[PDB]
Amino acid sequence: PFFPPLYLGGPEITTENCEREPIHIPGSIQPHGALLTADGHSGEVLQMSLNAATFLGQEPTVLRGQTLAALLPEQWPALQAALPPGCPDALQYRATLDWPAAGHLSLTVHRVGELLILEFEPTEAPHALRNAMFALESAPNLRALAEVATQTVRELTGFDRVMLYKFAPDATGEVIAEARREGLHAFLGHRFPASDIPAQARALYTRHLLRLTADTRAAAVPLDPVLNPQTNAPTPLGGAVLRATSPMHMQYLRNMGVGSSLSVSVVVGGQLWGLIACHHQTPYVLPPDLRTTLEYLGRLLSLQVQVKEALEH
Amino acid sequence: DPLPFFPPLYLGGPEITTENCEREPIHIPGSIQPHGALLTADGHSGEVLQMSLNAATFLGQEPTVLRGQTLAALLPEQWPALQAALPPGCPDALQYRATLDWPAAGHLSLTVHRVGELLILEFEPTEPHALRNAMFALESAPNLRALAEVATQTVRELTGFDRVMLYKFAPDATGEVIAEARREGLHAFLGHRFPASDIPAQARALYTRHLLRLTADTRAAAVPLDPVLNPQTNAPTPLGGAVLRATSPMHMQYLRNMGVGSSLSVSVVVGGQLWGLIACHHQTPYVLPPDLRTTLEYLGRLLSLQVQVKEALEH
Ligand SMILES: *C/C=C1/C(=C/c2[nH]c(/C=C3[NH+]=C(/C=C4\NC(=O)C(C=C)=C4C)C(C)=C\3CCC(=O)O)c(CCC(=O)O)c2C)NC(=O)[C@H]1C
Ligand SMILES: *C/C=C1/C(=C/c2[nH]c(/C=C3[NH+]=C(/C=C4\NC(=O)C(C=C)=C4C)C(C)=C\3CCC(=O)O)c(CCC(=O)O)c2C)NC(=O)[C@H]1C
Repeated sequence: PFFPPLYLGGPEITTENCEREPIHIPGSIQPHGALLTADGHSGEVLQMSLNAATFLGQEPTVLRGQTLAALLPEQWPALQAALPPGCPDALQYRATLDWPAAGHLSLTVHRVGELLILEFEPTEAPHALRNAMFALESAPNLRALAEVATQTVRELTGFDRVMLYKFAPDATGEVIAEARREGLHAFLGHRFPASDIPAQARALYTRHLLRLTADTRAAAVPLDPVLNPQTNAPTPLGGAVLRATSPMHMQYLRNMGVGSSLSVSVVVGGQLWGLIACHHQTPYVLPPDLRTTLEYLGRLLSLQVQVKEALEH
Repeated sequence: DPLPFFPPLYLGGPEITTENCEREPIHIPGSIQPHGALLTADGHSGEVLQMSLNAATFLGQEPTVLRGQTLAALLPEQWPALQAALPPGCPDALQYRATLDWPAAGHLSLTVHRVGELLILEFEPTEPHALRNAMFALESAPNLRALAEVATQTVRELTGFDRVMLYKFAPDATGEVIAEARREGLHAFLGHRFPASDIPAQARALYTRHLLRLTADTRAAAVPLDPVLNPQTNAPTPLGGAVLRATSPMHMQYLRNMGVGSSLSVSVVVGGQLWGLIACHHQTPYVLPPDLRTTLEYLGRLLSLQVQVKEALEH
């Protein structure tokens, strides 16, 4: 099963009980964005991140009464149609708001049962993706495909280190390709225990295909209330990219000297084949539109891995 | 019966009939569609060899001036990028794309690929979260039918085409329309089946390597290359990989007779085989700009993946 989260007086996590930390329900988010939850029917704002006032420019109480209808007039009917009752928690809808306080915000919404989860992040506003797609497809074998993928991602993102991280049948991990800035340790060829990515993290990575820690030293921002009014239970945040990262994993990243981390799942035959894994030495908020490019690349790599593995077997 | 290609018309080959379809050399027509321009150049020196006859009007230069310069001089910023992206021996399927600001012609999209020692350069005029939203909707579709319907509707919304269908090949190469989105008033092709010879065996082979083809105007005359043969080889210039390549006059007659002014289809490739087509129709001529066509190319790949996934959920 899972332990209760901390804020419901559950045990603190150790290397004895890695597998039991309820990473989906931390009750908090990373501070480079803001999150609101809301009722599926009424559009009634039920929870907000204590930092919402910053991003939205709204007097705190104003929000926690109001309706999405009021708050987002153009958007609220689109949401209603895009995310019908009963849809999967994996389905997401995005829009760009030109919002008074903040030039442009990206809005990302998904639905978990009766709750809409809304994420707001700063945003903005060429051929590198098309060029990359053809490059991946003409790679002659899996090894070269891995090399092209890591190089392409590094060029698109500027990340200090990009890895392709392949799982063995026992969930042992192996770095099979790597693109990195001069003057970093090489992780190429190295293998790591299964517990470095626990079973509960791997399952959630099979369904929700991108996550990040924008700053490995930033404090999480609580949800208020912490419990969903609807259920008097924790809000599931696994489908939210703003979700606070596990402190265990933040400790792991800090001990390696990483300041910003991001990975993308490569899913083949319904299973987690590996990850595009990115390190930066310093804090780094990759903007939403560039993340989208990596999300596309994730799908394309999933296709090409199967194609390429089929021409060996 | 499968038989080798006839020589093209310009090398004294025969004219093509319903009898000998499968032998038309549709990859070497010696000509392009008039809404863009094409140059060929030597892959090592960058000497310009062939150009479409309309090139002066896209590029704003006399032929003899174009042909008298190397790509190093014509494309000083792109020439080194081309050479890195398209190394000798690379496959003909690999494409490099850039946007140019050309004085006379505005923003041009440049698409380049390499066939042996030849570079092929295509120039076309070029111009929010719809793709991301579509990607997730496709993935959440519960079964093959719902996927097919979401895919057709999405493509129609992105493009404005009068008719978007999902054409699926059977094992005998007969095809069947299994989903479609269509303009009000058009009659339905859903569930109709069409014989294998409608897309003969050599088109289907080409459609497995080069994943998008089109006919922007089913009545437009083709524009010859000049000279027609590659001076490197005194042989035909391979245009299989060029979206500007002229459509078979057989297929254009088949389209005009249906009332179709514009045609475009994307290959859906599963396990190395052509599974089906995103086929689109417009009643009037219609040019879809290169950046919009890129969205369809990306959806072609997504759909190939999702078709595998939906079919595996099915035994
Ligand atoms: C008690 C268990 C511990 C534990 C937990 C844990 N680990 C993650 C997530 C990740 N761990 C990763 C491991 C590596 N990253 C690398 O770069 C290398 C090699 C150089 C390794 C071995 C990765 C890639 C992830 C994914 C997240 C990311 O991209 O940064 C989690 C889940 C984090 C979250 O989503 O909140 C957890 C709970 N880690 C340990 O080391 C043990 C002691
Ligand atoms: C003598 C041979 C004939 C022939 C040849 C032919 N057909 C193509 C390409 C296509 N044919 C297609 C057929 C259909 N389009 C539809 O809308 C329907 C049904 C409602 C069918 C059956 C399609 C989709 C294509 C693909 C190209 C496109 O999307 O427009 C070629 C190759 C053309 C080229 O690439 O230059 C050839 C040679 N068709 C016949 O009917 C016989 C007489």
